[PDB]
Amino acid sequence: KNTAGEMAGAFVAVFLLAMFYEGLK
Repeated sequence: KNTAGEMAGAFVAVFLLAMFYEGLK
C-alpha cells in the first residue's frame, strides 16, 4: 500500500491556504 499523497496531497493546500490568510503579511 503506497498511497499517502492522497492525504498530505490535500493537506498541502489546507496548509498553504492557511498561510494565505495573513501569512504573507
